Amino acid sequence: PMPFEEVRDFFYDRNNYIHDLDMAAERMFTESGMRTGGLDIQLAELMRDRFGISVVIDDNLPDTAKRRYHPDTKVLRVAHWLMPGQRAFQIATQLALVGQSDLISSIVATDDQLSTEARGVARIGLANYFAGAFLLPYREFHRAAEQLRYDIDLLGRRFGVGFETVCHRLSTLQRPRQRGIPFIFVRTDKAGNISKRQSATAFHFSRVGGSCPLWVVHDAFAQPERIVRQVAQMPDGRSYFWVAKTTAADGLGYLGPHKNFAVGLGCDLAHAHKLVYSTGVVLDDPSTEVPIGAGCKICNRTSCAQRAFPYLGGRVAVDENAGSSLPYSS
Amino acid sequence: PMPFEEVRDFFYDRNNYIHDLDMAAERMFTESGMRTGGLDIQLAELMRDRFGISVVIDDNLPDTAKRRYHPDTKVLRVAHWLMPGQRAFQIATQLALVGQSDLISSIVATDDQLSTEARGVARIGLANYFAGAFLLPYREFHRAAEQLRYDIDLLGRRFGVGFETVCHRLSTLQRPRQRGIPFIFVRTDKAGNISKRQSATAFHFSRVGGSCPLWVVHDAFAQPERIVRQVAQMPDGRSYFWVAKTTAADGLGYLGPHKNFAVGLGCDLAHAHKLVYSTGVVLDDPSTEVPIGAGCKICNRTSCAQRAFPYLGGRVAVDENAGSSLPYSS
Amino acid sequence: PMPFEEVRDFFYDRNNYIHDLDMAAERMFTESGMRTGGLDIQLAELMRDRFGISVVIDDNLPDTAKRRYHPDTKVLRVAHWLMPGQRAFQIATQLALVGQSDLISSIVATDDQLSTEARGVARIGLANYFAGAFLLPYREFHRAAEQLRYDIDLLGRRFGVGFETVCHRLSTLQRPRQRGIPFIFVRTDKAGNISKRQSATAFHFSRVGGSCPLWVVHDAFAQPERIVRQVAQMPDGRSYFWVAKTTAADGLGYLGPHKNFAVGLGCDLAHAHKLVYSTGVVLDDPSTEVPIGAGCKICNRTSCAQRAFPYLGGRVAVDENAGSSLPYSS
Amino acid sequence: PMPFEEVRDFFYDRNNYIHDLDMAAERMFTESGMRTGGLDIQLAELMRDRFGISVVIDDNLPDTAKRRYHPDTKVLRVAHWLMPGQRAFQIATQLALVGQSDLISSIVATDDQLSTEARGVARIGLANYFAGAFLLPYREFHRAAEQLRYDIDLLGRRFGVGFETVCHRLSTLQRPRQRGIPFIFVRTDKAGNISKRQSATAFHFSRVGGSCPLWVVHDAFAQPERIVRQVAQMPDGRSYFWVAKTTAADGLGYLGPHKNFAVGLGCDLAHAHKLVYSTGVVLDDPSTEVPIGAGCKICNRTSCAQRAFPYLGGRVAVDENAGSSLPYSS
Ligand SMILES: CC(C)(COP(=O)(O)OP(=O)(O)OC[C@H]1O[C@@H](n2cnc3c(N)ncnc32)[C@H](O)[C@@H]1OP(=O)(O)O)[C@@H](O)C(=O)NCCC(=O)NCCS
Ligand SMILES: CC(C)(COP(=O)(O)OP(=O)(O)OC[C@H]1O[C@@H](n2cnc3c(N)ncnc32)[C@H](O)[C@@H]1OP(=O)(O)O)[C@@H](O)C(=O)NCCC(=O)NCCS
Ligand SMILES: CC(C)(COP(=O)(O)OP(=O)(O)OC[C@H]1O[C@@H](n2cnc3c(N)ncnc32)[C@H](O)[C@@H]1OP(=O)(O)O)[C@@H](O)C(=O)NCCC(=O)NCCS
Ligand SMILES: CC(C)(COP(=O)(O)OP(=O)(O)OC[C@H]1O[C@@H](n2cnc3c(N)ncnc32)[C@H](O)[C@@H]1OP(=O)(O)O)[C@@H](O)C(=O)NCCC(=O)NCCS
Ligand code: SF4
Ligand code: SF4
Ligand code: SF4
Ligand code: SF4
Repeated sequence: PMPFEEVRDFFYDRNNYIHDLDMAAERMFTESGMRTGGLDIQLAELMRDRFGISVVIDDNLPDTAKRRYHPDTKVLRVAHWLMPGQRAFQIATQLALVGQSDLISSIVATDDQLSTEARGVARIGLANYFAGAFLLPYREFHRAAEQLRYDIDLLGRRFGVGFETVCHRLSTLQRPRQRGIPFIFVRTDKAGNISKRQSATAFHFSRVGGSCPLWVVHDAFAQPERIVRQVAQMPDGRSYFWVAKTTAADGLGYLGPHKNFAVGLGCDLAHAHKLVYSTGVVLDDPSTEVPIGAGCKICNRTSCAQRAFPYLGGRVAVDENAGSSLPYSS
Repeated sequence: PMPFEEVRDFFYDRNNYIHDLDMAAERMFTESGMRTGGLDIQLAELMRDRFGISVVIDDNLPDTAKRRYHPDTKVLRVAHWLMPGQRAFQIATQLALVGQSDLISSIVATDDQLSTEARGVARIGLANYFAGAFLLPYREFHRAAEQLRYDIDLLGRRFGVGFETVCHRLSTLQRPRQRGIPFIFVRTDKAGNISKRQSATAFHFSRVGGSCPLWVVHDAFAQPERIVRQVAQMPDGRSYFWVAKTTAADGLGYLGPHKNFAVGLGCDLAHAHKLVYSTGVVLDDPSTEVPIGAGCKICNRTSCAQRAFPYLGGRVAVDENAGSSLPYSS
Repeated sequence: PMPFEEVRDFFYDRNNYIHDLDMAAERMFTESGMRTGGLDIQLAELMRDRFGISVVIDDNLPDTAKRRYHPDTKVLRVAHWLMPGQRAFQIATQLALVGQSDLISSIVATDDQLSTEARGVARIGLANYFAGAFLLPYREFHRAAEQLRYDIDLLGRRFGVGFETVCHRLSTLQRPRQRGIPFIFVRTDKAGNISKRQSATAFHFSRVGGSCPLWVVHDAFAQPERIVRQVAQMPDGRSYFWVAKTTAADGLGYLGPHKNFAVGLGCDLAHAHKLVYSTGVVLDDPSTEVPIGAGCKICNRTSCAQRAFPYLGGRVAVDENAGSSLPYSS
Repeated sequence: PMPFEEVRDFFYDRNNYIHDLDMAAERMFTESGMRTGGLDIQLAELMRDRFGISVVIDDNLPDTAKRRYHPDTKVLRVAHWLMPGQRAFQIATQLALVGQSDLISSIVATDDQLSTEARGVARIGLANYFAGAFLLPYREFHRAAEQLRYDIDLLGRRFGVGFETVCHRLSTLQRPRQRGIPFIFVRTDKAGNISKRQSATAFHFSRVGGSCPLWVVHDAFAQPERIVRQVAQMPDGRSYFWVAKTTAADGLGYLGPHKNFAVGLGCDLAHAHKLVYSTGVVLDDPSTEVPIGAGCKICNRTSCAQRAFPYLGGRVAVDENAGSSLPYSS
């Protein structure tokens, strides 16, 4: 495998929850006297007071640089065009890399099979995890997620972060005795590439698969920047609730290159009733569930009109005397 | 490879043009006294007069059946819900299978490496090719495509066929001395699955690739039943004009299984000026071309903000002291 | 008022149901031996046999002409680009105008206040009503609408007509002892112009109003050619179920002028459970209903964040010391 | 007229530029030592140093309150969920109302026909104008708009403001000797309600009209958070370039009330070549211009297939012997 797949599996093997790192972030948040709201300024003062790091807002960085840290003089420059929550994320990432280096190193050490480059990629993944666990302190964030019935927009509003950051954190609430809904988080683009997979436990799309066009995550770009929802049934009978939305943040100019992603959060149908997104939806009727697969070549459904490729198991008859609206049927 | 890939390659190796079969379709159209306009009605009586086949419009066929042929009674049943052009397509498909069986077998014989199942799939593909070349007689269709400046909707209106059928036929106009624009034809779904590839000549997506989310074909579902267009530049500098549109032919009920596809037609930029779809677009300015790829793992571009995966030829730079809006950058 | 408003009110006063005309269409359908399926051909033979009218499919008419009738030689020319159901509609319209002229004249005579031009416009409206009542014979169409739970696509498939034609006919099922769901039918464009209003009984948007942006009919263009649905609550507490879909049929060329409309069907919430479109929706929860109005200037809702104009009744305070996300609040 | 129309006309009569107020904002920005970048922080301390006003970021304000000012304690509370540029806008609005009160009163006095309520609405409009001219200092903003070729996203990024705010300021650059492109600015919703009109000079939609569904501004909701563009020709031959985009600023919860607007900027075609949005479009070909109107009842075009209502100057032709794809044709 490749290094990003190695690190995806590194997080999947740990149920997408790193107890030592999460508790470290929360403990530092509390001991520093942090308060939710305007964390970028408080994080600047924590960098200065605890690490001698001077944080400066720089509009002189290249267009694509979100931050740069100069370790010779200990100066952290943060992009002016980042919103406060993004600035705080950048600062907390660097905070993990300079202030939690040994804890990150030992956590990486717990997987001896990781390749040389996968270890650095995992270091960056764990720094991102720390930044998420610092911006969204575990007990407070879990506590608000339950009060708000998992409304991602309201969570982002209360904590001053975006949709993708909230979904990231929601997929990590696997602390023993204070678990949230077990989620699978995915990020896709317009061509169906899934560039992020994180899961609390085993799901169909945790590691591979996900190229079924009836899956609602791919429909997010058809209805941009509005939450889509679906009650999906996999070919093995297991049922899931999926919500997805496009994240499209540029301001790189009309001519510039644009980045467009969709973020999806899925869970077992049995949890759907605790989500605000199930409002108005009937969840006790298996006939209203949408039948999806994992990708046409690994999907054994026999009567799918959307089917793009034949199922690789077994083969269908070819009939010169029949025409059908079900491709590769028999 | 699998059999549908074998037949995709069978047609690709022949420049998507089967001269003997195409000329057979045109000669039969002319000798039978056919006329564009109501071809379904004329095809029914040509079946009766020439092959003793009785064509019946059956509203008792199963919901998913487009046709069924009973060779014992020589009875062809066609679905009532097919529009006239689709009925004509079904009848001409059966006409190829019963009246051009030996020439189709002889054409198949020219590829000795075809597997046993690939031969049946190729028989059905060649019957479809014949039906297309019969509904859209080569010389008449070519002259209409040039007169209409390749307006696909206007061609469908003149010949009483749909969008996908016109694009199919347009990608086959490789008869020596009467060439149309050389096209690559693709059919995709919302998850990026490309279920059809047909090519007049060598193109980047003739056989594999096409999972770039900046390619306009994947943007077709965001703007349904609207033609989208793009001037694309591949990483090797070669430039192309792409037109695409969703086809949604259903009415299987609100609850029923739904069919959603997008069809794309691509050509060299040098031909774009004879397309009606080039109206209003500047074609002589390489800075206005959109830079796309074939798929992130096989794309070597250095500064793509949309990038989903690291390029396999490259290596993963990791910088703990920098944050960037360019994922997996060089 | 203007003539189209005069005729809209002419139909509204009659509960959108013309008993004499509807029974005439159904009686002629039965006495002529018509059968659902391929009505265009049977209507051609009925024109010839009963009225001496020769029906011909003409590709020589101007682009915009659907039909033309030459009364000196009794020849009806029908556009080749019309699908069979549209051809049948055209033929039945002319059939009403030549074969039901006196019945139409007396029905018009029952409204003495109609202006001179409104009488001709009403003649055309009643001919259209006859064509709808002939293509969709009352007892058979009502009988299928109940069996199919009002699935508009399935009704169109069975009767070979489009979405707008089915919705038209569904809004007319007010025959005593065999009434369908009482519907209001509207047609809008992208700018909110409502160009058709028909209602079985009194509804909020029967004659005026309908410019509320939270009403789902205006959202149809955001999700083109897919059915949208909404449980709406008017400011007076009454609740309604709304379904809408875009109808976009051109083939007038990429450069040509395009016609894009959305068609909406609404009913009281108490009927929603008989629609297939209520599947998966909770209808016994007044908290999940969306609060809409009739247009901001005639809407008295006090806490609408979407509000575009102040409500004309009373006035709100202007406060220099407050900023609010509720425009024109107080 | 009503008071919001009175104030729309107050600004329209002044070419959407208030010279004394604009120069006051710029002079105060310069004399205070302000710098673009973190204006919310600098505005808080300018309030404290110059007016004794204590600015507080209050997460205890009601959900819908952007600000509240207590003049007894001179305490300005600003909503925590406002991004920095919006916070700066709120503070500068209050700054206009407390620190430029007499000049605003004097500017209002120049329109003696303003009703008593229109004067308060004009006071708030002028405070908003001051806030815009303070956040976006005239000469600096004008030079940046010219350097960036009017790229609205890039201007928002440089100045830390949103799309609507930039378009607002762009429509005000009518200072003699330093003119920007003369623009008309509109804000619409999904139902076609135009809730804002601001104009540098006389335009067709400066005061009324704008309900043409072929106008690209109404197409913005079909392509959400994507800039749409159009070369439009009014029925009198005059041609315009239009850019539009939806603004969706919410996160009031999945169930909460939602805000959806589209903002459009229009100018003479002769200026289109200095816009970045003109990249790739041919502007010297009047056949490629789209023919639009001001609203169907006030539009005299003869062959519009989209037409919703009969033109009021015309008369209704009715032909019982013809069917046409042109509703209400001449
Ligand atoms: C996959 C990756 C390359 C994508 O890069 P990118 O597309 O440039 O985007 P980023 O993930 O850096 O940031 C985008 C959003 O994700 C959010 N995010 C990323 N990791 C997060 C985490 N662990 N917790 C919370 N939020 C997180 C950021 O806050 C950001 O929100 P914003 O856009 O509103 O500012 C990048 O996330 C990465 O390097 N991750 C670490 C390696 C890893 O875990 N790989 C496994 C892949 S499954
Ligand atoms: C690939 C395949 C299974 C797809 O099946 P499907 O999804 O049921 O769709 P079909 O292709 O049968 O029909 C869809 C449209 O394509 C059109 N079409 C298909 N082949 C055509 C041809 N050779 N010429 C013109 N039109 C054609 C049909 O007319 C139809 O138009 P319509 O929707 O208005 O009725 C089927 O086309 C097939 O078996 N093709 C032959 C095998 C082959 O060539 N495989 C390699 C393809 S990569
Ligand atoms: C309003 C009007 C001018 C619109 O014209 P148009 O936009 O050219 O469209 P048409 O209504 O002629 O036809 C469009 C669809 O409506 C359908 N339709 C129209 N009247 C119908 C009726 N009474 N029953 C069933 N279907 C009907 C047609 O079948 C057609 O379906 P199709 O597009 O798939 O072929 C036209 O309907 C008319 O003249 N109506 C009669 C006058 C009237 O009743 N005015 C009151 C206005 S509320
Ligand atoms: C019309 C009105 C009620 C709309 O209220 P609203 O829908 O709550 O929206 P607001 O205009 O208050 O704010 C929305 C955006 O417009 C921007 N805006 C408003 N006036 C502006 C100005 N003069 N310059 C720059 N930006 C301005 C705000 O900054 C805000 O940007 P944001 O969304 O990123 O925060 C309100 O703008 C108003 O009272 N205006 C003054 C009265 C007036 O001029 N009326 C005639 C208009 S036709
Ligand atoms: S066969 Fe149908 S259900 Fe299975 S993956 Fe393909 S589209 Fe999805
Ligand atoms: S790296 Fe960028 S250009 Fe290349 S395939 Fe991926 S998205 Fe397309
Ligand atoms: S005030 Fe709100 S609910 Fe009322 S019509 Fe306007 S947008 Fe609709
Ligand atoms: S008649 Fe046509 S061009 Fe004129 S306003 Fe109506 S839709 Fe627009």
